[PDB]
Amino acid sequence: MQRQFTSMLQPGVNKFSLRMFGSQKAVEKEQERVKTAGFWIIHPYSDFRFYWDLIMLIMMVGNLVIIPVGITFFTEQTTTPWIIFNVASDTVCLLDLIMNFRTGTVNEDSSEIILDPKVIKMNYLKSWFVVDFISSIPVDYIFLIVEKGRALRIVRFTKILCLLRLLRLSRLIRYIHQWEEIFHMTYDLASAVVRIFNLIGMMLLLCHWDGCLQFLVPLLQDFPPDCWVSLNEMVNDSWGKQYSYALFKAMSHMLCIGYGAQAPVSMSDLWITMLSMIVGATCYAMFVGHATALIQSLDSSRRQYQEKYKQVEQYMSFHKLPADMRQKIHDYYEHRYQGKIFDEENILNELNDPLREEIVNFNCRKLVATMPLFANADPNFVTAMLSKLRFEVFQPGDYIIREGAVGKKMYFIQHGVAGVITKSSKEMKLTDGSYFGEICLLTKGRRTASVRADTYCRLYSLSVDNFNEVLEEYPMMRRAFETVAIDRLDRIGKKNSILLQKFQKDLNTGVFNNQENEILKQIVKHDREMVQA
Amino acid sequence: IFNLIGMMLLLCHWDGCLQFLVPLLQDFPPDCWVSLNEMVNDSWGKQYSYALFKAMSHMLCIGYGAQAPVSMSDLWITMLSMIVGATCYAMFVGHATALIQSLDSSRRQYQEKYKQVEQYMSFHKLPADMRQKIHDYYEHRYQGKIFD
Amino acid sequence: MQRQFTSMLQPGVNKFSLRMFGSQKAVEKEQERVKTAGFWIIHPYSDFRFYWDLIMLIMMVGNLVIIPVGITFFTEQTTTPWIIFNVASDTVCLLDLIMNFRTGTVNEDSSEIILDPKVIKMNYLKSWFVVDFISSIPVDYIFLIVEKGRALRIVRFTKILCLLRLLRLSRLIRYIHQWEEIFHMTYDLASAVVRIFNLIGMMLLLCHWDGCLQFLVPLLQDFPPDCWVSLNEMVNDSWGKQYSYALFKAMSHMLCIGYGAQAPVSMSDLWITMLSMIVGATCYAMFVGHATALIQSLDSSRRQYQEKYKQVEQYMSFHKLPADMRQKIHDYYEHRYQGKIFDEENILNELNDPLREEIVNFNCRKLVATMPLFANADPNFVTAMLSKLRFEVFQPGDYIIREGAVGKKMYFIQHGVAGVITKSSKEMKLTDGSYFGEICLLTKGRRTASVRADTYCRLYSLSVDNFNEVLEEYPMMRRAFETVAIDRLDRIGKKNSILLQKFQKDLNTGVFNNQENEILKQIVKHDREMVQA
Ligand SMILES: Nc1ncnc2c1ncn2[C@@H]1O[C@@H]2COP(=O)(O)O[C@H]2[C@H]1O
Ligand SMILES: Nc1ncnc2c1ncn2[C@@H]1O[C@@H]2COP(=O)(O)O[C@H]2[C@H]1O
Repeated sequence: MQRQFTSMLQPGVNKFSLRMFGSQKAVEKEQERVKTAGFWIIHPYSDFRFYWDLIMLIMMVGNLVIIPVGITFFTEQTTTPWIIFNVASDTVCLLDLIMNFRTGTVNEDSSEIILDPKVIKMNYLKSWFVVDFISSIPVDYIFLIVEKGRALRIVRFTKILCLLRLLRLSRLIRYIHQWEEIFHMTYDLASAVVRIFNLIGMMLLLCHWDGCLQFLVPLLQDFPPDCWVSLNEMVNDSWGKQYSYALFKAMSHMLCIGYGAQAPVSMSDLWITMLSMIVGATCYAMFVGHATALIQSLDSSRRQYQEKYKQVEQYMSFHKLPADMRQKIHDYYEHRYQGKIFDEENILNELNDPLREEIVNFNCRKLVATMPLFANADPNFVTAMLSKLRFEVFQPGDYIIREGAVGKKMYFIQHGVAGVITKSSKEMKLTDGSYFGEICLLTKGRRTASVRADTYCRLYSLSVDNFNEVLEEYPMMRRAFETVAIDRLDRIGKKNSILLQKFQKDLNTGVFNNQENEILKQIVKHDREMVQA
Repeated sequence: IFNLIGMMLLLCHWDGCLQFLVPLLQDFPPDCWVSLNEMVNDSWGKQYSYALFKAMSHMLCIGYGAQAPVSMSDLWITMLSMIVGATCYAMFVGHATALIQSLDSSRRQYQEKYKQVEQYMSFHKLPADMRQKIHDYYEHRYQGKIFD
Repeated sequence: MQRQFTSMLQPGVNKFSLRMFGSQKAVEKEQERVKTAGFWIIHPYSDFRFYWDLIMLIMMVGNLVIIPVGITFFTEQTTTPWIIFNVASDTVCLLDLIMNFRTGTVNEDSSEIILDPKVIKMNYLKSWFVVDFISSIPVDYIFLIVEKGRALRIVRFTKILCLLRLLRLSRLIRYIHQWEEIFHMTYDLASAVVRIFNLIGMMLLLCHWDGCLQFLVPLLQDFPPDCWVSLNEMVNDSWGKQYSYALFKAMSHMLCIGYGAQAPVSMSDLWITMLSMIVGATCYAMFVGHATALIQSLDSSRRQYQEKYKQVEQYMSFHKLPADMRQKIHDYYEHRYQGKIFDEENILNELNDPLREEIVNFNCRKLVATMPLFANADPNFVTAMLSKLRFEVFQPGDYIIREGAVGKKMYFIQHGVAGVITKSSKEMKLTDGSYFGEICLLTKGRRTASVRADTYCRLYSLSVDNFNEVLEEYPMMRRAFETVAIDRLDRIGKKNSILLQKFQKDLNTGVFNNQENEILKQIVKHDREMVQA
């Protein structure tokens, strides 16, 4: 029995323990720390704590609802089921009070308190012991026994002292908050939804309590003729009708609907009504605030994008761009972001190297599969090349490369078809997967031919600095780039002596040409087949 | 919000005093609410309680006292009280909304960050397992806290 | 018939398909994928889906409004038009239920489900089939036929079962949400407006339903004497008056106005009233939240600028600047941003190279047209020079260049007139288009003369690093800059030997002076004419 009880009395390896502690090792360290101190000391995150708190929440929810009804609307409620229920709740509350002295505390400094006699007992005694004690002992039964050891005074005192059990709302709120924060940090719960559900539960409880009180106050006054119960002539009505009307009055005060049958007449009725109105107005204002917060949190993703585009529109209005230019900017913004807010330069920075590598490899899977030069070399080179590419979107008809300008980047086409146009040759179509801009980076010269975006082109651009940095690590890939750059230059206008000298020097050198020649031939054939489309 | 609560209590008290001062200065005309409710000779406690009840009912948008105003002075005093109470309650709702928004800013900012991350993942159309891995890493690295 | 039906049953090339898929090619790929699977399988984005959903929305809007009125306020509503309307709605709902088994699904993982027998049917059956089925079959007519195969019970059961058709609200909400998100991602709709219109429609529908229910409940109870209908003596009134009063009571409960004629008396009336109050209070809180969100989203552009300027004021207060300095800061902020929030360094970064080039060329069109050195050279150089300029604003009387200091940037005047002041010569006015600061960057020395801002000067500054980077690519422009720098230095104080040696070396060299001399002469003449103002 001791082993099974202890195994559940200490924290167990699960989702929440894995997110709390570093790993399994820290979980076992915490288990050993819990097992070391005291005979039985309950960890706040243990399964026994969870089940005991679930039982306590169920009991308090069932008690805070039934006690006021059984006290107010029921006369001479000292029947066997009532004493049985009261005694059961009393003993469960006493057991909870006892177990609270061996449960530890979660300090706000991210620490767990385990030491029993010096900090556990000495902190619960000076924080919540009096509230958890005067709401746990049967004060009404103690007073009845004392007096028994003219009955209107006794009945009134018993009914008044039975309201001390309503202080269990403190324990209910504490347990609800603790386990809701635990579930919040375990699951992906929304803060606004949890808070609005807490407020809805509190509003229902307060409305029920106000409904009970608006009849308890006339009941304690022996139903004066000025009270609403006597005016409506429902003194002898059934408990269901009385409770329904009292709850109706309380909820009408809460939701700002008005009064019951008429305006209050007696002073006690006036003050009870005004207190109920204050409580209900405060609760409804809090509910409106929570609803506003929830509605604002629901559409944050779209609202942020709308704010970004409104800032863009403000910039365009400041610079006084024409209508067609503004339409082009809108089209590009709506084709590039597609109505979504994010920033890759920071999202990818928040991730680690393996996750970023996996995401980039998944993004360019078709580019790797289609590229003749990719998928046929060292995959470390492949991931190094892919980790430096930048996503770009070019609208149809946009000159993405202009001849005569200096070369600073090349592009790998992922989506769409581009067109290479030269002043001395017909345009050649480049489909998906193909790439351009190699010769400008290789020869460090000007662009040879222009490139047009025939359709909406989604391209991956590689800067010259990153290209040289990744290519100085891998020269076989540089020779593979040259073996097709020379071919393309000879196809357009030759004048490729800068790369031709290096290629001839490599051919004359004793390099591993047995596989290099085959790789170059395959790459050239695939590139010319792709460009022949 | 505490300043506004104090101001609301003070204004409700002043309105309660005024709704009886105005009939008092008019020597309790028969059309006034005091004469209609027959509380002219009542004790000061009952009169103050009923006047404060009327003022607070106007403030919190609950309705009127015994009945709708009849005299013109009663009508205009009631309408001024309704205007003041409605303005005060709108300000109170605004302050409550601001307080509730400021209470959960730390969690809301993290939720916004993770929703932006999810939007990025949806834009790039990552598979389910990759999205689960990203979620696990984000929840094991930041532990639900926003900072940089 | 098959060709025309299929051409509209698959997605068509339009605005929304262009924003969904990459381009026309992906649209045709999706069309082929849809045409491949199944005999007839409806794509969610097809025109047939849109028109069928429009018909369904019209029918459900016309049905959820008329069914409660025809059930509650009309006695013995089994006339030919009613059966015709019910049968038409029934068959349209059954056709919609049948077509929902061949419509696919838009997965949250940005995917389209097309496979008919394994995932389309097996997902709609376990998600919404029971709700879409018990709200589609005529349960009331089936029960009537079964019973026909003491009439108060039959009438009550028929009226109760006729409320199962109100579950079409689920289909209405689903279709509205789907097509509103489609229009949101198609057009530039505002999220707050769409959400508040959805909530307004829901509030109207719920108010209408509550108005119908507050009379249906007394009707089912055969108008007890405690009901509000009997108390108001409107049992025999016309249907218009009864509906008007019931809707008035429901809307008064919804908008927190109060009750009808008086407070409820019967228990059923009390509970119906309390449920209506709860629903109306929740709806009004949601409406207040939506209104707050809409109002906050309406003035975001101005609010962000106000927040920025309040942060600036907080910084000034922290540093305890004098009143005149704070006024100067305010004047500069209000003359530079003009009350608009944006950040060019990020807005231009979110754009591509062609769009940025077009925007910059439009911004400096007058500068290009007016500059003698611009508009007469390679336009690649022109755009390279323009892409590196930075916008600056100088208030009148501000010393923008101080003599003796090191040179780090030059300025191109776009708006306003500046004044070159020297300790040994009178001030010379520089109008729009003219530029200064060349000699400090060219000779790498100190400034020769000071420059003052006579009016509000809007200038474009070019850093020394960017200037040298763009000028090492184009030397003819460097010689053109020198040919006027030497002239200006000789005009002020000569001592231009650093550039004079290079100019003499170029003149002695065999450079293409035939056009260079003419260009230099024209540039010098235009510059001196501009400076002679
Ligand atoms: N005949 C061709 N087939 C395919 N691509 C080409 C051809 N000619 C040139 N290109 C590419 O088009 C690019 C245009 O600019 P670059 O001169 O920088 O580099 C060029 C090559 O990458
Ligand atoms: N006579 C002049 N006419 C027009 N501009 C001048 C004249 N003298 C000097 N400048 C410009 O004024 C600038 C002041 O600072 P810098 O010496 O850097 O470079 C100077 C020239 O660009």
